[PDB]
Amino acid sequence: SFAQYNQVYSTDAANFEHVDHYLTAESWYRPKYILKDGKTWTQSTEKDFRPLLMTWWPDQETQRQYVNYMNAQLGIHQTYNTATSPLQLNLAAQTIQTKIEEKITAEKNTNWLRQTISAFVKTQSAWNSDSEKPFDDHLQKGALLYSNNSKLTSQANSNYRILNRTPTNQTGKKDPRYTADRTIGGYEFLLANDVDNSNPVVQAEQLNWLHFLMNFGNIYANDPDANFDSIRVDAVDNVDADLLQIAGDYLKAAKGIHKNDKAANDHLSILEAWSYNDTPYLHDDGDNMINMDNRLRLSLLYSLAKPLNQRSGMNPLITNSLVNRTDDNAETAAVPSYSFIRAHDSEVQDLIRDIIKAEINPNVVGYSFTMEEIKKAFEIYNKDLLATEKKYTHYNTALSYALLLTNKSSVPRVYYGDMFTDDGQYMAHKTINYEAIETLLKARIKYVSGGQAMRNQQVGNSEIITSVRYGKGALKATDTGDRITRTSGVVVIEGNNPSLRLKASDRVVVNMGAAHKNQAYRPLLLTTDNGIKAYHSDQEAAGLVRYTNDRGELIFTAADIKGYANPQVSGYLGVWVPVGAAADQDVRVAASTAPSTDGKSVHQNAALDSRVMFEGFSNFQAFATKKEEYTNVVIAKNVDKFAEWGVTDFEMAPQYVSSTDGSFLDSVIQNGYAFTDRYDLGISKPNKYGTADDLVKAIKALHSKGIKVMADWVPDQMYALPEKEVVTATRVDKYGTPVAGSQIKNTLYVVDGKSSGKDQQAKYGGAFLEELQAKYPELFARKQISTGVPMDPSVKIKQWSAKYFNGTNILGRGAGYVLKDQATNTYFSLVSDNTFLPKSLVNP
Ligand SMILES: [Ca+2]
Repeated sequence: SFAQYNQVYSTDAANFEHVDHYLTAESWYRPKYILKDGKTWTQSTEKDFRPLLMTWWPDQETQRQYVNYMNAQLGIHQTYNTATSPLQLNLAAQTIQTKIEEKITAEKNTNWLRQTISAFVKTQSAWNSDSEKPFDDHLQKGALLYSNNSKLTSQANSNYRILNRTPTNQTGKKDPRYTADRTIGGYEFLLANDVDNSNPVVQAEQLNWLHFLMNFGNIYANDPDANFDSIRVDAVDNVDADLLQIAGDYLKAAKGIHKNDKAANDHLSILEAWSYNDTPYLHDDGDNMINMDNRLRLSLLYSLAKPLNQRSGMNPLITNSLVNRTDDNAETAAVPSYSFIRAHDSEVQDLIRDIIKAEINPNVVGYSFTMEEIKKAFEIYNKDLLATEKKYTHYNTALSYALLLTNKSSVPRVYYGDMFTDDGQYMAHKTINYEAIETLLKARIKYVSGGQAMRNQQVGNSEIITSVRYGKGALKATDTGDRITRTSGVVVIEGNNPSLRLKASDRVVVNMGAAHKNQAYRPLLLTTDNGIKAYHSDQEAAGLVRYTNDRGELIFTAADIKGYANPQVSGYLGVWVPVGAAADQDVRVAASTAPSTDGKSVHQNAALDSRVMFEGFSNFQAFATKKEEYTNVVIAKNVDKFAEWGVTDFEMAPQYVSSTDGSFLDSVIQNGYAFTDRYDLGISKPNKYGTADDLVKAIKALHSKGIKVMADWVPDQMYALPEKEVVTATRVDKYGTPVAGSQIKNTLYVVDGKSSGKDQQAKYGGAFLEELQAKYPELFARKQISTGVPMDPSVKIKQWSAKYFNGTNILGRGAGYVLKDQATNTYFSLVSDNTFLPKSLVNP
């Protein structure tokens, strides 16, 4: 009869390991007595906690499963089938308790018991991911949505959790103005703990953090020179779009970006917003930041980079873009944008997924790779980059960069991993395209200016495109300009088919513009049998001069243009520049301080086009071995290169210390997107890129060359929060819709949902709001679109908890982990006025 001894020492909450006054399958508790060393019933002390599952079970079948399991762990030989009597099971459990206590004494610890109990727990369906099925296509197989109104978990109640309020669906109804993306333009649950960005208190906290990032130097190091200048908005299509008005309002109120282009261009901030509706929405919102040109990205991808037999026609390079470049003669383009072909995730982690799925692990889930899978995949990927026939990696990267780097009316963004290997130490190894890219970047400072014309010509058995910049001061082909128009401008010629052959009578006649009659040109880049040859000066290309005729036309023939197939080129690339630019010729233009008057902040004119963004990291960089390999230490050492390349905006990796849970790629390669503490920029320990002091130094080094530095602002989610919390939860898909056939619907669930209360969030959270409301009261007077109300700065978030989150990815804890009385279907509880405990533990 152990029931008397094992009864609870008392009903005080302090006697149990509870979470918000609920018990869980893994809760331990203090009994009245302990069977010391298996032999002597002895009054417990405060240290004498033991698992609830040693003395209590939720039903007879769970007691059987516990006995059979613990017998196997403890070398007790008997197993019990379903016909076993209640008596046999109770005796067996008491025998088990006996052995447990001999073993606690012999081994001087209870950690072993912690481990066997937790392992037992995970064998039960009600306590593992089996009761969290069916799964759905969320990246981590499912989400849990926290209930707004629940008497069981009133501390996690909310009046908000307004979901899927993307730019397209900001008002809860698809916007009728934007029709190129017919969906609702994104979805609320992406990864990990999903932050409730419709909560006005959470919105003020995202503004606090934005302000922190943009005064990072002032706040952390007292150095007005180590501040981030601009931001990237991460995962726009997964958060409430009110944040876009908040960040734009902040840029305007704090930095004056709406006053003149000099101010806007010193703080040029971008969105990562993939819906086609996001660009026109951002334009109507005031061009307070710029978005990607996703159409053009797709055209470069399918016209140039795809496997030969999947490759489209070339005309989309001209017309399938935010800007039709057939004839782009505008002083200011209709909408600003940035343009890229690959980014740290886009067309990098997808290709690693393709490799693993095809050759290594065919059941890999989403991008939840292991480090071992990644390393094996890189063996296959790095070979493929060097081959002429590529199975998995991009073709024609140089052709894509020649268009990106000469196009008018978009800021190009160069991806770090197109110049340096995607894996390996920062900047330690150059790709085979590094030299072609660097030559384009340097020629771009010197030659790329004026209006643009693109032509598509069908020739021989295929087609080419030609792309011309007329030179600084000539927006149209008829403009004559002056001396510097004459020595600037560029022509790019491309084909995308290696069997391209011209007839003997074919000509590609290219109008260079009226500044360029009767003139010597020389090659910048030519395709060759094995690669691409780069010419770094007029002299280096001295045997290869050609001329324009009376009319300002260069004319090309079969002798110049044919299709090749080599590691760099599948098709054709030729680029020519006018002879005789001075060594330091620079055709870029600085922004004006004249006041803006069109109601837009950022303007796609010659000053914005003079800019180049560099996305300065790869997800798959190796981990540093020593101080000198840290990314931020290496950026500071090589700041001269970025300036030589004309980089004007350096997009650094998010700098938050990474969590290490491994539940998704970001927290396996620790890029900085999966983090527990938003304000921990290499402060508590190094991030992947160095210490907070290395970050300070890289930002100062970039500033000493006039280069602006972008903070990646990541409001969508947080990972691996250290403290447990009980919520009332429903299994939902990535939009928040309840999953059909699930067992978890308004049922209690223990999430990892609170931050420590003692980290950088606790020090800075809400710390600037008083100052922000004094200096910029207009930020706080907007009534935000999704909620209809202003931000609410009256509460500081020093500790995150479930009330500020929409939900979480499913955790594999099971539908029944919070314990219940099966007889009455009522949760056990330790709240003092309302205590409800297993009867056999309080009244044996
Ligand atoms: Ca979200």
